[PDB]
Amino acid sequence: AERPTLPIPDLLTTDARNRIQLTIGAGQSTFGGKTATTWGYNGNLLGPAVKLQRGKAVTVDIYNQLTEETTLHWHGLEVPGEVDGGPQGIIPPGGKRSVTLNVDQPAATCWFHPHQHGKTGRQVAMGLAGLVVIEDDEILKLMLPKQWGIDDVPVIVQDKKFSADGQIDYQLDVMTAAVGWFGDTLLTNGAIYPQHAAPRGWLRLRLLNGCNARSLNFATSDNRPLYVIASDGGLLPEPVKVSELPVLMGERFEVLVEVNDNKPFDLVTLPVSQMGMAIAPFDKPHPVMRIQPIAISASGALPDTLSSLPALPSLEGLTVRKLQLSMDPILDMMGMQMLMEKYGDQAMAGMFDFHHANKINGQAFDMNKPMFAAAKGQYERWVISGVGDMMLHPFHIHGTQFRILSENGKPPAAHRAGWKDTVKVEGNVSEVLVKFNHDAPKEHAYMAHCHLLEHEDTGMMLGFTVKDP
Repeated sequence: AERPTLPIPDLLTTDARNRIQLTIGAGQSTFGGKTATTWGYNGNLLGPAVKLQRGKAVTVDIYNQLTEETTLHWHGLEVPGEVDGGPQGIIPPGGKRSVTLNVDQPAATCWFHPHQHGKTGRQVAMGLAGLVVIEDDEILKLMLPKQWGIDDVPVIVQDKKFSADGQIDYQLDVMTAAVGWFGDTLLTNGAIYPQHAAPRGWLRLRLLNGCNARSLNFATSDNRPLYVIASDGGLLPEPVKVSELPVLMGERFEVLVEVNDNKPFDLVTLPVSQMGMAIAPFDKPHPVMRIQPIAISASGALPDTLSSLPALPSLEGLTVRKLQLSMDPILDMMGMQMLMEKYGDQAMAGMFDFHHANKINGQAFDMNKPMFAAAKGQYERWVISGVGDMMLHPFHIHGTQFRILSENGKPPAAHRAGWKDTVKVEGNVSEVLVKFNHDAPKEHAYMAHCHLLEHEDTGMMLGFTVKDP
């Protein structure tokens, strides 16, 4: 009858021993009345919100209760490579690995997910993702909405496709290696079109695009504005009012939205210009969740000023690193053909071993050979080109929060000008200003890769190390 309520990830903080336990395991979820095998952190699906504090360290004990290897990448955390959880962070099935997270970065919503070599897309599709809520001394002074699960709410948005038996229907084949794995069912914290009761006043949504390959574009059903207050790596200097908010795979934004009177409204996602992603029902605005106003306590506010953003340093004398993304023309031809044959023209609306056909600087990912050594504690200019390549590539660099200088041909939109760990590359060139505060040796290198997961799984990744020059 009624919509399910929005599931709220548990806020998970350290214990008296300053430890946090994460169990990775297989269970069961229900989607549209049909049960499915799913994977989760501390549960059947998705995961908790690990809560960290700047200036404090926590030890996370990770128990892998799957029957296959996995890793745990702390997406957005400025931590050394040894705990970064790239493909070299193997956790054996039935085994346990512990990492120390010594947090030293501004308040932010980050997240965590597998980075198993060649299998990251499958493991995310099966259910593995969690959140990270970093707080500091600055953000709690602001009196933003702060009641977790009431007026401060995480919103993890993901698509899946299921086979007739109800099971998740994941495949890494020549089509998905080209355009990505995408589905026809939209999930919001694991539920289909849930409702969230929100007190009158301001509602804070921590948005995460957790799709393998689908880009999203958030808006409200009645075109009330969203006020962006934070990006991947934390607060903007001041709120940025937008009518729609595109969000790439793996990106987070925090928005405030007004909840007035008592009329419900929807958070929705608007059709995107991305290949494969405008097939019905995604050819039209698609609801994400229903917001239901209520009359309980809430004192959160939208501040005029949020934080201070340092100036972009001088580009003069900085090391420039060039990263050329590419796809084997045969993969582009064959994958495109299969997409068009199956879905037809709508797959372009609004516009052979494939396992190593996606590449950076002419090379599919080689775990034994980091491509370069970056300087610790020094700004570098990284130039990432998708010239000659049709596809969307949200490009993620581990171990940093960087500043976008140029995004795919233009300066970043204001709400994208702050701290980011992902930058858009699509048929043009992006430039980012990056600094690495922590070491990563050859045996636990940082990754830089496309976050369209099927591209990463088929080669579009490089490792790099960081050491004091």
